[PDB]
Order: sequence, then C-alpha cells, then structure tokens
Amino acid sequence: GLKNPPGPWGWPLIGHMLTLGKNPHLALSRMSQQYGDVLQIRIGSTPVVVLSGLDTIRQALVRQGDDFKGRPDLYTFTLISNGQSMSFSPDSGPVWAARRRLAQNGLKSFSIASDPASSTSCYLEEHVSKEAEVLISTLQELMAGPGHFNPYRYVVVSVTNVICAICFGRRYDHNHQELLSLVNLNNNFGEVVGSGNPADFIPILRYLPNPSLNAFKDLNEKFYSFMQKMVKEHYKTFEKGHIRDITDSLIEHCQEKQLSDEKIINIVLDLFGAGFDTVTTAISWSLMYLVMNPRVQRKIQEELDTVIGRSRRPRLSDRSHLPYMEAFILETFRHSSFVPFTIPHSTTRDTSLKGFYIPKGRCVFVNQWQINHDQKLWVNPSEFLPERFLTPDGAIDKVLSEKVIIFGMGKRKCIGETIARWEVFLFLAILLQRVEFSVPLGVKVDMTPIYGLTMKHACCEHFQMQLRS
Ligand code: HEM
Ligand SMILES: COc1ccc2[nH]c(C(=O)N3C[C@@H](CCl)c4c3ccc3[nH]ccc43)cc2c1
Repeated sequence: GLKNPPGPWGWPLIGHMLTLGKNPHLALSRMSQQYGDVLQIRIGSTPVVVLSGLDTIRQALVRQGDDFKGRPDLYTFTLISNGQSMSFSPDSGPVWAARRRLAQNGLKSFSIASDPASSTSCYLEEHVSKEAEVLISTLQELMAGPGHFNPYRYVVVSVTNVICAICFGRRYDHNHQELLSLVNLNNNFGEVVGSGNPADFIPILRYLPNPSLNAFKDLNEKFYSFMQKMVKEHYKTFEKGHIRDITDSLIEHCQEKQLSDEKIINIVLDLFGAGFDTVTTAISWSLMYLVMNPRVQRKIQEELDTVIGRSRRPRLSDRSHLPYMEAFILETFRHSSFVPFTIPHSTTRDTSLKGFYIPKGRCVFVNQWQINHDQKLWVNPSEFLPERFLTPDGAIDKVLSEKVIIFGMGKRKCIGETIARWEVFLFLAILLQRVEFSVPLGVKVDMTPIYGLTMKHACCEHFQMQLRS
C-alpha cells in the first residue's frame, strides 16, 4: 500500500532545526537508525525527506532517477552564478541536460584527450606533472625558510592552476594575489550552501546582519567578475579553428547556435569552482591522513619503490597496478566523507520510495556520510584502515570499493569523477615518490571535520617535508 515517511516530533515553527545542530550529517545518521532509510523532518515550515542506506539511495537516484533529479528553490542558490547556475538552478528539464552535455564534452575534450603537443600523455597528465613539480620545489623553499608550512595554502594554487588551465589556458604563480583573492580568501562557499542552512529555510535570517552571507554574496560575484573578464579576454583573441580552452569551446557553441548564451558561458564557472575546491580538499585530507598515519605513508612508498622505483616519473599508466594507493584514496574518501550530503535534490513529480509517498516538489537530502559509516557495511568504520579494501592477494575488492559513495548517483552524478580520481592519484604519486610528510610530536592537529558541502579541516601550520633516500 502506501504510507507517509516516518519521522520524529518537531517544533511547530522551527521544526527540527535544533536537532540538526552543527553537524547535520551526524544528527541525521542517528535519526536513520531509529526511523530508517526514508524519514521526514521540517526545517522551519519546509518539509524535507532524508535518504539513507546504500540501496535505498540507489533505488531513488538511479532506478527512479527522473523522479528525483530536481533541485529545490532555495535562496542561497539564487546568489550563485547570477541565479543561473547549471549545478544549482532549479532548472531540471531539457535546458539543464543540454548544458550538462556541453560540460561533459568540454571536460573530456580538454582533460583526457591526448595533448597535441605530446605523444606521451593526455592534457590532464601534462598539467598535473607541471604543477606537481612546481609544488615540490615550492615546498622545499619553505623548509629552507620557516621550516614548516600549511599545505592547504600551496596545494590550492597547484590544484587550481590545473583546472584553471583546462578552463582558461592560464596558470598563476604561487603568490599571485588576484588568485588567493579568489581561492584562498574568506572562501565560505561550502559552509553556507551545505544542506540544512538556516537561511534557506528561515526567511528573516536573510535580512538581518549576516556576515557569513555578506561574505558569501561578495565571493560569488567576485567569481562572476573573474569569469566575465576571462571570457572577454578570450573573445578578443578567439580564432574559429583553434579551440584552446573549455571557454573557447563554449564561445564556439554560442556562435554555432531558452538557452541563453549566458547560461552556456557560466558553465566554466561551475567546472572551475567544483574543480579547485573539491580536489584540493581531497588532497589536503590525504596529507592530513599521511601525517597522522606514518604506517600508511611508508606502505604507499614501499609499493611505489617495487612497481616504479625512483628511476621514472609516475604516469596515469600505473594507476591500475598500484592497488594500495587506490585503497588509501578510497579510504580517504570514506573515512572523511568530506562531501557528507549531495547537493539537495527535489522530486519532479509525485512518487513512491520503498512504499512511502513523497509529493512533487519535496526537498530531499541524500546522506552520503551515512552510507560510508554504516556499521553493517563496514567492520570498524571510525578507524582509518585502507587495508579494508584489499583482498588476500593484495588487490582491490571492487564490490567493496563501489560501496564508497562520495560522487553521488544517478542522473545528477558528478561529471568530474574520473578527473578527480586521476588528479588526486597523480598528485599523490609524484609527491610521495620523492618526499615524505611529517608533523613533529607534541603539535595539535585537529582532524575534526568542519561541516559544509565540502567539509574542510582546521588549518595546520606545522607540516614538514624531507626528501627520500
Ligand atoms: C573528490 C572530488 C569531487 C567530489 C567528491 C565531487 C562530488 C560531487 C557531488 C556529490 C555532486 C552532486 C551529486 C548530486 O547532486 O546528486 C557533484 C556534482 C558536480 N560535480 Fe563534482 N565532485 C568532485 C570533483 C569535481 C570536479 C574535479 C569537477 C569538474 C572538473 C566537478 C564538477 C561537478 C559538477 C559540474 C557537478 C554538478 C552536476 C549536476 O548538478 O548536474 N566535480 N560532485
Ligand atoms: C560536493 O562537491 C561539489 C559538488 C558540486 C559543486 N559545485 C560547485 C560549484 O559549482 N561552485 C561554483 C563556484 C561559484 Cl560559481 C564555486 C563553487 C564552489 C566553491 C567555490 N569557491 C569559490 C567559488 C566557488 C562546487 C561543488 C562541490
């Protein structure tokens, strides 16, 4: 038959806003244990259905994909890309799918396709090798200097120049101030649009003195200013036959052609933003796990010494033949789950899920964190143990690696998964082959994640690095 989704009691005006608290991913996981994989809360007066369970989510996002492919009409999204963001706009219909096809093509055309200037590698491998070595020599300068560094500061530039080369054909010095301007100055994007923001559900918090949202509104049109001054710089030097960027890839499509040319050109912003921010957090988390688990660091290097040695620079060729790193990366994604919730979803129409009615327009949270820490899928899920993914013969258990959910599911799946998987692998491979990372004893290193759409960690200034052998 049909039932309504269960759920706990909530306050008549604010709902469950206080039981979510500072860490919705944790509050809604405990709630799932009691009420199950399909439950119901209210943030203010706005109902929300929360989805947990590996297969319950797969059933909704994949098997009933177009019932669950929408995006809710939340305020914070209206301030992203002038209210016309592909990834955050309410547009779910054909206008959206088209822009998604243009971003998928522009991505693979200037990332995995072979570089004309190299018979060896693809675009992505060239860029990541360049920044990987610049980053190493940069980091050495700092041990010669202060003797210690915060890695996030310099990884964010090296990561950004990769996605900045795929998109704008330009890179920036590690101290270019108009860049830290963008990517390393009051970047609270993730913390504001993380699922459950009070300002999206409490209409008066948008008008009261809100520093966190004033910083947010200035960040987004400071990024929209950057985009317009790089596409105008590109149309001044654009040549029909020779496409250099993803930007020129879209300028081309504007010429060939409800699909505004604004809606085509501001796609590169969604790529540039998700590119630099997410991959950076992954690498930064990986290095926070290497410092705090030296055993895992050496066994990564031990594998690199036996499968490639120190005679040659690693390549994407070697990704398939390095199982223990694929395990470390998978466990960095799983233990941290630095993307605890997908971007909120919305129902396109009345539908049902595991026997529960959900009407059209209902806001939906997808608790990826709950999957990666479900104690019935993982033995000891709070422990960082990459070995959990390795078979008795030292290979990757592919069925258990496909239970790690961090790139979403269904028709709204991340379109930069393989880029992020290759970029994260290559960066870590080139660095760990030639250097080791360390934090002296007696220093504080808070591993506690900070909630957000992409959870970050507390800044750590005490990283050290020395070369090997
Ligand atoms: C570890 C790195 C990354 C993670 C964990 C990640 C995660 C996600 C998640 C959870 C979603 C939304 C899922 C949903 O809405 O159901 C998403 C969407 C998206 N991702 Fe990623 N992402 C990563 C890297 C990247 C990169 C490198 C790019 C571009 C080069 C990218 C581009 C996008 C875009 C454009 C969307 C919007 C898709 C849509 O809403 O239709 N992401 N990502
Ligand atoms: C869950 O991981 C995801 C999944 C989907 C995503 N989308 C985006 C994204 O579209 N943008 C747009 C862009 C402003 Cl247009 C921007 C971001 C993100 C951080 C940013 N910092 C400065 C600008 C900026 C990030 C992201 C992360």
